[PDB]
Amino acid sequence: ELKMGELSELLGYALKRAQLRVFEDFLHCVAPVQLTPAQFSVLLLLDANPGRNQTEIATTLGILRPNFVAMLDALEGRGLCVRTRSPHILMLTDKGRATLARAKKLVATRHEDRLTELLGRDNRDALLSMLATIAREF
Amino acid sequence: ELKMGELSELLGYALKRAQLRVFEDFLHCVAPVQLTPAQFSVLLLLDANPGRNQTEIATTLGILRPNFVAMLDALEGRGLCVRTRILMLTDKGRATLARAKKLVATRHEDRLTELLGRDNRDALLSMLATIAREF
Ligand SMILES: CC(C)(COP(=O)(O)OP(=O)(O)OC[C@H]1O[C@@H](n2cnc3c(N)ncnc32)[C@H](O)[C@@H]1OP(=O)(O)O)[C@@H](O)C(=O)NCCC(=O)NCCSC(=O)/C=C/c1ccc(O)cc1
Ligand SMILES: CC(C)(COP(=O)(O)OP(=O)(O)OC[C@H]1O[C@@H](n2cnc3c(N)ncnc32)[C@H](O)[C@@H]1OP(=O)(O)O)[C@@H](O)C(=O)NCCC(=O)NCCSC(=O)/C=C/c1ccc(O)cc1
Repeated sequence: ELKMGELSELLGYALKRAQLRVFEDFLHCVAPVQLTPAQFSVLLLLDANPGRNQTEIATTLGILRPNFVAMLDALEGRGLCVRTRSPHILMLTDKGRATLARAKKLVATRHEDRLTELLGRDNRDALLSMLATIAREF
Repeated sequence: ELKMGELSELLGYALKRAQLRVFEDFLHCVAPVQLTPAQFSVLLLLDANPGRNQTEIATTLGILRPNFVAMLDALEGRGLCVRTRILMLTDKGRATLARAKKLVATRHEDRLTELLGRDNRDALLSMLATIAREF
């Protein structure tokens, strides 16, 4: 299937392929603490925004209800966060906080730094901006 | 949640959010012919590379084998392609592909390009291709 036709001129294709490659690298770099990007993002949102419910987290990360529930089942079964009553709030446990701190360090040092070096600082920044604009306005 | 911490400065996160929004718009625009992005891309590669096999289509698209087998069962069951002793587009496949390509270019990709600069769009395309190729 060597000829790409219009695929190699379509932004969505290139976006998807880049997204896939970055995920695969994330997974390898963060493997010592066994997080997917979404797992990492959730823990990271929980630690930065305590006392939020399961809906605020899922909606902020564009994850659908039954998908979010399944992912909470995994995180909670691993002892990384807890579901706990609202006067359905979510809290990191100590184990959560510890795996998160380690993950942040692997992500920055091992994964993000290499992507920035590949791209260069100006490109990286213009890329991040254009991506943010697609997400926000497209 | 509202504080985004490091998420808002991480490349992969922005990449994923951008990808999601683009896929969602694609689905909306190509909806008269009922194709996901990967379905379109499989039909397109088959059309452009007649006589190549399952495994080469899948590996060029970065699709694993059992996922690929499942997507061919759907495409074959819709009468869009046939497994024959290799993969072949049917006439109905070629007709839906042609229609799709138009909807993609006119309603979807054109709008994306207009949002960004024409120049910013070309540079985005090229940076994404670099990530896919080299990272
Ligand atoms: C490509 C696959 C084989 C099919 O994707 P799809 O055509 O969008 O099909 P679906 O989204 O309907 O279903 C995929 C699976 O996710 C499942 N799924 C559904 N929602 C749920 C749920 N809420 N909970 C859990 N499971 C669920 C779904 O049921 C299904 O599993 P299964 O039913 O067991 O076969 C996909 O599953 C996959 O393996 N992706 C990983 C690799 C990959 O994406 N490679 C790139 C392919 S090429 C490409 O994306 C092109 C993009 C493009 C973009 C823009 C353009 O202009 C041009 C091109
Ligand atoms: C976020 C979910 C809920 C969980 O993803 P995951 O943590 O990677 O976990 P899994 O890969 O183990 O997927 C769990 C289930 O989804 C299935 N799935 C799902 N897409 C498929 C498929 N294309 N084919 C085949 N099976 C599938 C998958 O097989 C499985 O189903 P099941 O076996 O029945 O429990 C995901 O499934 C989902 O619902 N939607 C994708 C929407 C979404 O990505 N929103 C953004 C979340 S935030 C984010 O991604 C951040 C990235 C980031 C990047 C870099 C950074 O530095 C920082 C952050």
